Amino acid sequence: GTGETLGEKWKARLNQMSALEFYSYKKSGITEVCREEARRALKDGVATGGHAVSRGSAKLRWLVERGYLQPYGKVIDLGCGRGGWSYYAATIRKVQEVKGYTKGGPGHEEPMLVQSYGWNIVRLKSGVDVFHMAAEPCDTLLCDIGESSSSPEVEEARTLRVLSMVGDWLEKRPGAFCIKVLCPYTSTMMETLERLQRRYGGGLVRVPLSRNSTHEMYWVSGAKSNTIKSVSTTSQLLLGRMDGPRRPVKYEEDVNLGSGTRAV
Ligand SMILES: C[S@@+](CC[C@H](N)C(=O)[O-])C[C@H]1O[C@@H](n2cnc3c(N)ncnc32)[C@H](O)[C@@H]1O
Ligand SMILES: [Cl-]
Repeated sequence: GTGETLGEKWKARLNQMSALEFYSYKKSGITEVCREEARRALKDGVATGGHAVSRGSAKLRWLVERGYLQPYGKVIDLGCGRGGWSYYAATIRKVQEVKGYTKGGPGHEEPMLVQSYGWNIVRLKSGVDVFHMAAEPCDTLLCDIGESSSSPEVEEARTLRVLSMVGDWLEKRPGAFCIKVLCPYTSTMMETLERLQRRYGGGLVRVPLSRNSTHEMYWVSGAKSNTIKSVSTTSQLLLGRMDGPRRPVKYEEDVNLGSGTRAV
């Protein structure tokens, strides 16, 4: 083999940054949705204003509007948290049912109950560890699990744990999927992702709403990405942002998910 990858170099540089450098680096040049209004409304109990429950709805919007993902049918959302991906999925015409599962509890996000469009086809279940749930068939499989660590070895071990669990769900044959890959950047991870692409298809995409402090990419059924090239391009973007001036954030309006129930 050839030793340290570009993403491993990125992680080592990230760990050596001072806190002041990290503070400016983490958002340099990223895209960000404005959330102050949504958070205030949600704090006020507004359920019909179209507000997204988290920044996650915008991440899924980015993938869907570009054709990386075409959700349909029964959607299962593993690690749904407050529900940003589940509520976004429920607004999509071809989606018919959304079931989110999340752990909840101290230090973890609980599902939030709002009345964005299609809320009546969404069921969010807390108190569920998806690593100990039997996999079920679905049409679209979503998973946004993976806890960051300063150790790249820990990030790799955590990502392999996520992907092994997701493989049990992929074996039930959904036609669409979107899976967070916390660590795509070690040699073991790139080999694993190539194997997974051969069996299940799809490819990796970097969402520009991700912060520069994580190398996360999304494995989606509609990408046709060379694993090594897509990971390397992302490592180069993240490394390049470690040099030179702070780049401005590209602010965007957050997703508005509307209101009202869906008919059947
Ligand atoms: C990145 S957040 C997901 C955000 C979500 N996609 C959204 O748009 O709001 C990942 C969620 O997975 C949950 N989680 C982590 N491990 C879990 C597990 N083993 N079982 C179920 N949920 C888990 C975390 O508590 C967290 O709320
Ligand atoms: Cl997580």
